[PDB]
Amino acid sequence: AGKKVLIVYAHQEPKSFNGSLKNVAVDELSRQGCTVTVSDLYAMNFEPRATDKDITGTLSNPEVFNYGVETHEAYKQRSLASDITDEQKKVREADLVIFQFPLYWFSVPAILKGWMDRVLCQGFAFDIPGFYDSGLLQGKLALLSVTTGGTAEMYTKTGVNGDSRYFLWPLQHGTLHFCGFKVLAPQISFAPEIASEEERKGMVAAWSQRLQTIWKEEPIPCTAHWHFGQ
Amino acid sequence: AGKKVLIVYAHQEPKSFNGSLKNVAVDELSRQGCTVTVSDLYAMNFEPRATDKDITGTLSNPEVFNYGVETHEAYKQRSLASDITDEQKKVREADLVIFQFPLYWFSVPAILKGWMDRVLCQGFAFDIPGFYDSGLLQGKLALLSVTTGGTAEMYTKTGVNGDSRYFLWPLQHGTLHFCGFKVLAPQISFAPEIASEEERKGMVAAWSQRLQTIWKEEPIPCTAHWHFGQ
Ligand SMILES: Cc1cc2nc3c(=O)[nH]c(=O)nc-3n(C[C@H](O)[C@H](O)[C@H](O)COP(=O)(O)OP(=O)(O)OC[C@H]3O[C@@H](n4cnc5c(N)ncnc54)[C@H](O)[C@@H]3O)c2cc1C
Ligand SMILES: Cc1cc2nc3c(=O)[nH]c(=O)nc-3n(C[C@H](O)[C@H](O)[C@H](O)COP(=O)(O)OP(=O)(O)OC[C@H]3O[C@@H](n4cnc5c(N)ncnc54)[C@H](O)[C@@H]3O)c2cc1C
Ligand SMILES: CN1C[C@@H](O)C2=CC(=O)C(=O)C=C21
Ligand SMILES: CN1C[C@@H](O)C2=CC(=O)C(=O)C=C21
Ligand SMILES: [Zn+2]
Ligand SMILES: [Zn+2]
Repeated sequence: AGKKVLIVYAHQEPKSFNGSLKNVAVDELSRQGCTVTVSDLYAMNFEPRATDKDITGTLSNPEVFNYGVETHEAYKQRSLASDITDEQKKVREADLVIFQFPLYWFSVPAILKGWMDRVLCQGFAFDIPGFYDSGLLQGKLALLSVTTGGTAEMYTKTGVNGDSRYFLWPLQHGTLHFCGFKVLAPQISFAPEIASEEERKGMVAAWSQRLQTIWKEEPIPCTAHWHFGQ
Repeated sequence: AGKKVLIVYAHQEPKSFNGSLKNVAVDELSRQGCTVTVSDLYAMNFEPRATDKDITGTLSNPEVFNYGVETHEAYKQRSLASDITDEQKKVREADLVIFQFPLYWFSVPAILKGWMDRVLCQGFAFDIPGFYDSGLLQGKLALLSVTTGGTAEMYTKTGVNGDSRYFLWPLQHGTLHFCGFKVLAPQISFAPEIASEEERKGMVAAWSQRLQTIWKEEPIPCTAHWHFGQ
């Protein structure tokens, strides 16, 4: 019954364009009766570093630290840091995970990258036995809501930065799809700083308009063809 | 003449394959008479998060905080956090910058992504205009030395992960080249964890061997065709 939604927000300013898109997602999804949880990473001062402090108690090898094996063991032994576990709890219960963030070097901001590095550990998000279409998070929907600095023009197959689908690869396919996520079509708000009040008001409008039928949307075919192909 | 190289290291275990590759570069370049410097991010507990704490002076817009704008203005006014300016000092005098890290979700670890987000600020690494071939860091060489869990086979066009050059796009083009860096062919040491004891020694030997003639190398054609083809 009903749907649960987690929004991983990554911006320092509540009055930013990102903040508005995030508030619009909450308003709409909340008006729809959906269950909404938000992770304000900056506000939570979320630990981005993948260290040995992510494992509580004794390590399975205090001689040579291997973050990948340690977390897998910590997860299976329920001994991960509480901040990491608190997040996995939200992801486990979610039906739709929305990532709201400004583009930082063709990728997500470091605080957001830390999230994925620490929260999506082996055993919870994936495992040798099953990744991609066999990820441990299959059945869940993922969506990237990103804002850029460069104009949509610059993000064309013949533009300077190249086609936006290029930088989406490491995120949609390499991460989301890898964990079994049904990646939805990204929502990109091109150069909101450059745009005007009219244009900006219009961007946030399309965001909310789309949020009315996201449960109706079809998962994007996360393939090498979709991103780079033609 | 002499040369200065900066290795931005990002691994927690000094005994890891990455740590070995890092000590190797340090030994080889150093043997050649080169000026080397290592930025062991984890050992420095490097701040990955981009926040208002990176600016010391008065904020241009104390009402709405904008990291990009604030760090640009702070850089010109010399009001950036010392940990940030200390890194820019290293990059500035560097002829070659090598990034030593294990692949994390088709990208760099959060701690290393934070370095790119905070260190390569507007005014220092690039300007608008003044990016890509016009980058402020033009005349410098940059190299990505990545180690992964996946195998070379998995990282092929028809592989489960796609060609390894795909995930190198945001980093080589979107980041380094954007900053004016001449990108040298990446050094990828595939699945050293699965490789045999001899194959591991083989991957290390190939590293130090390539470094012996690194200065005679030429940058790759950092273009969409080089990465994807088409
Ligand atoms: C370290 C770093 C790396 C970066 N890397 C890249 C990169 O690789 N590629 C790239 O393209 N860009 C990059 N950028 C730029 C970045 O993507 C943009 O600055 C950012 O996405 C702008 O979004 P914002 O939310 O910060 O904008 P804002 O600063 O919020 O500006 C947008 C405008 O929206 C207005 N606004 C707020 N709420 C509303 C509302 N409800 N209705 C109408 N208007 C509203 C604001 O007041 C403001 O004037 C980078 C920036 C930094 C700091
Ligand atoms: C959060 C997270 C996300 C990840 N995402 C991805 C991803 O998207 N794609 C992907 O492919 N992988 C991914 N990985 C896996 C990661 O890239 C590999 O685990 C890592 O690159 C292995 O390098 P290492 O230095 O950590 O190995 P090590 O743990 O050091 O193991 C390699 C072996 O090398 C041996 N060794 C070290 N030095 C020497 C030497 N001098 N001579 C001989 N043998 C030596 C070691 O003792 C060890 O047995 C991820 C891992 C984590 C933790
Ligand atoms: C801060 N800012 C404004 C925006 O124009 C922009 C584009 C980039 O590619 C980048 O690295 C930084 C940017
Ligand atoms: C630790 N490990 C094993 C290696 O096979 C691997 C590939 C990934 O894509 C990933 O996220 C984690 C991995
Ligand atoms: Zn995919
Ligand atoms: Zn390029």
